[PDB]
Amino acid sequence: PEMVRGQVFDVGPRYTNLSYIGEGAYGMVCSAYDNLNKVRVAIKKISPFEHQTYCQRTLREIKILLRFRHENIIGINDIIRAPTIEQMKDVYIVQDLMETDLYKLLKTQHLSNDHICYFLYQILRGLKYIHSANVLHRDLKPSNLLLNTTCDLKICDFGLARVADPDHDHTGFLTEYVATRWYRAPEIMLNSKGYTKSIDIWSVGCILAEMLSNRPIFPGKHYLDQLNHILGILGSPSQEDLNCIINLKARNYLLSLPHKNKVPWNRLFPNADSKALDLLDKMLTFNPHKRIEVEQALAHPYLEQYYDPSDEPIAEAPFKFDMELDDLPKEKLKELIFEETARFQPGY
Ligand SMILES: Nc1ncnc2c1ncn2[C@@H]1O[C@H](COP(=O)(O)OP(=O)(O)OP(=O)(O)O)[C@@H](O)[C@H]1O
Ligand SMILES: [Mg+2]
Ligand SMILES: [Mg+2]
Repeated sequence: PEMVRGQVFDVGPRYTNLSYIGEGAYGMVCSAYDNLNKVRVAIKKISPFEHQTYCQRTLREIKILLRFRHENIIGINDIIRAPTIEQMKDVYIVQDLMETDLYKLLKTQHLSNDHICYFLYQILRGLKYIHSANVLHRDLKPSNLLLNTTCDLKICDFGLARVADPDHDHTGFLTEYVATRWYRAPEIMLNSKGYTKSIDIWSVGCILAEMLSNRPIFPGKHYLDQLNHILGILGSPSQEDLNCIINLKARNYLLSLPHKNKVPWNRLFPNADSKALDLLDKMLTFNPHKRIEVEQALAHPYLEQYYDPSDEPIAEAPFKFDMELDDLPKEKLKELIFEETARFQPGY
């Protein structure tokens, strides 16, 4: 069985002449040649079975990617694992090979206004499909946007995704959270569990800001510093926005801060297109109820060259309830993984 820089990477016979691409907390990524389809592919080795949290993440991502089918969301082409639950220790997920991700591209390339427009259009086209299936991604960020050599963009990484549950979104002040700090909406820090669609629109607004300047807009170093960063640019929230925060601890914290005025986006991004800044402002709205939703953003004048709602499809089959994964022991989650991957086994 083939090896790759340290650990075994066992995907023959079909996938051959492999090459290292990257690591994880509990897997690794290589490219490989696909002998049936005669193309190179990406293969992610996942070893999650020792750890309940990992099993959850892996199950969630497999179940979601297998039921989604959209041009701007990464598909699973194949899944390689042992034929029995006893012998299954690792799972390999085969996907289209993407040239790069938006994080890597932005460390070295300036994007033209045309590219920023086209990438934003594709991110919102894919997000329309995701929200239409009642799913929230929760971890949108440049490293989770894959790009190929012709600038097709696919959203990936649904490890933290959840079914939307707006009725149960409210929580206390400074409650712990999982997703990537620089792209987290202000309400996550204040009074939200991140169970509504508006948290993904905030992360897209942070990604747009980062495409315009090649630097994260709110690069907080930690938890309430992230909010300081936000308020330093957006200004103090209005009375109407604070009246929407009933939790006294979060309300009082905001009232304790010195007043700050808005820094105009054109002061921050003097080369940006004025239409892009108008859309940025609407995605980076403090009040999640006033923040633009995905279909409104697709309709914004900035995207008028690409906008066509008949070519912006929605899901056939929404998730009604969350995967009951809290919750399940490792052993049950391994069995659901084995079951969800069965369709890829020889014969069948
Ligand atoms: N389909 C793919 N094609 C090419 N590279 C990929 C693909 N999926 C991931 N990668 C890359 O392989 C390396 C490690 O993968 P990465 O862990 O970032 O993927 P992910 O879906 O974001 O999962 P994770 O939850 O581990 O971040 C990174 O450099 C990443 O950009
Ligand atoms: Mg990722
Ligand atoms: Mg088309």
